Amino acid sequence: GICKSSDCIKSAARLIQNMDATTEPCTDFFKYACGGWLKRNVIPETSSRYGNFDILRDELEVVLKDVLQEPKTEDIVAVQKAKALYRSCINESAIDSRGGEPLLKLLPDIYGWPVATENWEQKYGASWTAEKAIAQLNSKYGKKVLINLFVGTDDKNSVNHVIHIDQPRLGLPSRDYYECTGIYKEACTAYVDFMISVARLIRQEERLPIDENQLALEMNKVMELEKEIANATAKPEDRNDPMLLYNKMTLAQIQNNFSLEINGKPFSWLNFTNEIMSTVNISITNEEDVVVYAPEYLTKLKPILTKYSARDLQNLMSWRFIMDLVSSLSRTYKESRNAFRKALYGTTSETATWRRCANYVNGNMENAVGRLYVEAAFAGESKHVVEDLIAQIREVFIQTLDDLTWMDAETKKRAEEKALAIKERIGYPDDIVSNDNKLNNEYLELNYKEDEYFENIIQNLKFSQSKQLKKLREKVDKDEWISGAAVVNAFYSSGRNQIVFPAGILQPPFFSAQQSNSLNYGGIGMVIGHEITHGFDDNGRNFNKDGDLVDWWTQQSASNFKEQSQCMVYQYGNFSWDLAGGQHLNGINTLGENIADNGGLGQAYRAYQNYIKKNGEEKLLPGLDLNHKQLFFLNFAQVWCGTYRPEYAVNSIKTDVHSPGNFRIIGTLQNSAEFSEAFHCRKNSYMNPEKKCRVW
Ligand SMILES: CC(C)C[C@H](NP(=O)(O)O[C@@H]1O[C@@H](C)[C@H](O)[C@@H](O)[C@H]1O)C(=O)N[C@@H](Cc1c[nH]c2ccccc12)C(=O)O
Ligand SMILES: *[C@@H]1O[C@H](CO)[C@@H](O)[C@H](O)[C@H]1NC(C)=O
Ligand SMILES: *[C@@H]1O[C@H](CO)[C@@H](O)[C@H](O)[C@H]1NC(C)=O
Ligand SMILES: *[C@@H]1O[C@H](CO)[C@@H](O)[C@H](O)[C@H]1NC(C)=O
Ligand SMILES: [Zn+2]
Repeated sequence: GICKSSDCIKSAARLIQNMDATTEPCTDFFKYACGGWLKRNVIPETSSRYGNFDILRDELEVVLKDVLQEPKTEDIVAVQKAKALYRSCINESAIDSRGGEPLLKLLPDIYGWPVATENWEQKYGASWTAEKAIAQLNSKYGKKVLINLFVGTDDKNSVNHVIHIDQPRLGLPSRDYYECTGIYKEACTAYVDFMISVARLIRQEERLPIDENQLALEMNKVMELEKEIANATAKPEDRNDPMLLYNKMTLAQIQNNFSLEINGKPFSWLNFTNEIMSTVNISITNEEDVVVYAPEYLTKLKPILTKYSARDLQNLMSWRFIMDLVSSLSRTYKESRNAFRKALYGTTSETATWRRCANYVNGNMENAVGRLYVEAAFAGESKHVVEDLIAQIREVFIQTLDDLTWMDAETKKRAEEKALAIKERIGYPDDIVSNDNKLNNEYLELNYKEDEYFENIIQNLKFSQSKQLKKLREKVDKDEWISGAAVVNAFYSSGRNQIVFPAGILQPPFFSAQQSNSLNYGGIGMVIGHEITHGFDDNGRNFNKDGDLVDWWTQQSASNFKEQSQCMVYQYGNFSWDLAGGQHLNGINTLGENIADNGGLGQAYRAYQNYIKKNGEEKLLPGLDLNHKQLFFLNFAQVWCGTYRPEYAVNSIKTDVHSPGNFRIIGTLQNSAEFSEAFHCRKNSYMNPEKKCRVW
């Protein structure tokens, strides 16, 4: 009664080669599940992290390279553009011959970069204004510095867009890096050195004198500036309640409550907003509704900015944009980023050009690239099987509502309502393959020159920003997908209340219409449950069936949610990560993801049990002395096999809201009675603690 098919032997060999049977499953399931893989692999010099997900990404890029590198006579314009963009990106000779020339041409359009400019105050300082300079970078290039103003979906009215004001991203991975000592010292040093290196290259190219001390003096001041801005930003832990972050105010209330004086101005929120919106010829009055996500940051900002000159501010502002462009310039410019990237990612080399390029055009033309990808690698008949798995897991979610003792009937009803309303998106939107007109029109305004990569990326920046700003008065498009098809990942959108499973993730180990169901439910089944459960985590639970930020929880049920969640906050907060130097994970920042993991795996298991009851046991896999309940958990764990570079581990423990793969495995299985039952784990064995967390 052993399956001897090609498909069964492929998956069995993979499972067998990845696992380490010499490790007791109940002592450490990550080692048991991934030990074979760990011993065989070493993180590539160009990778920050390596494992199942990254391997799948590398493989998807091979497909992209295959479909983009060769022109085909019957290619529609949309496809011709993606290939021309790809070609401009991989032509390093053409790029290298241009030096930093394309950047130099750009500088005057962003008020320059003081350090690499002679007499900046006379040239730009004369007509300079915080409102114009910040707006220029924001509206033409998408670079949000000092004050992040953007057009997005109204948290409280899903169908509309509204202007949002929030704190900006930083040059370093997170606000923590700015302590600049111990584990962060090399990063801060490399960052300032990086600033200095680029300023030096620009000066040498522009034929300007180079005073090393002056370069150091100016760049250290931008670091001093950003340190203050970093310290002023609110921690992620204080931004995890959607209800509290949402503060709708009029531009008048903003001008009144959040005064700012820069370079002796004062700051005009109306002028700043219009300097931005004018790009799309949209006028704003002081009566305009704005959602402020960082009122405290704006408040703390006032005293900070008065201590700095227009020159200091612009040195940081242009730097933040320039650091993102340097890798699109000649080799000399590319090399200046070496120490910085090693400090942040641990990588000693850049990823292959063709891979960075495939990724770049996939990210900028997701529908065009998605179309080629699915035609080359996705079997349309998979969509149906997946549709069915989703129907099954959604059902299991609803059924489980009855067993949950911590919620009252009224709240369970609304939870059921929300669950039923979840809209699924599987594989790719049929339109990208069947509607050539629409696909072409999406890229109509884009015209790529094969020998001008830099001009091409700048055009994409302007186009994407214009497209975004133009949405202010428009309604949110219902049929719009939140992800391209050639992506190895899955998502959940609170505002649209939808789950998306791109074609890129509908492949082994996650799914295959031909692999054993235990594997399917353990992989993609768990993924579907993860996404659905996001609609009910510490963030998602705050949004209703239509994606509106509104409370549908009774005070008691809301209170019980936090109590049940707290168990996971402490559980994960207690895991110490060796790669990150023994630091503990952030149980609060990873809460949502941990809830999704734990809820999702149980939901998938429940669904698998339903499948077995209704269909009977499956033929076992050859070479594995494990039954299907055990294979279910083995596959789930192998989805997460992987490892991290120390430098990137220090980065991800701060920036990744997901727990590292090994802890996603250990944490989830520790809370699973089904797992311990499947592997006969003794009580209190490492993988089977008496105390188990559970929310969904
Ligand atoms: C269950 C898994 C298949 C999908 C699941 N996606 P999900 O958490 O819904 O969503 C992800 O994280 C969110 C915080 C962001 O808002 C999303 O845009 C998305 O990046 C996840 O753990 N994604 C992780 C793991 C992962 C997916 N693709 C990867 C590629 C490389 C490395 C890791 C990954 C991530 O995005 O990191
Ligand atoms: C790269 O660009 C240069 C300059 O335009 C050109 O001579 C060369 O043909 C291009 N190489 C390829 C492979 O297209
Ligand atoms: C913004 O204010 C400046 C004065 O600093 C003015 O020159 C400019 O025209 C104003 N822009 C808009 C869009 O009102
Ligand atoms: C670790 O778990 C204990 C037990 O509940 C908890 O009291 C403590 O706060 C946790 N520590 C962290 C860092 O989460
Ligand atoms: Zn998630």
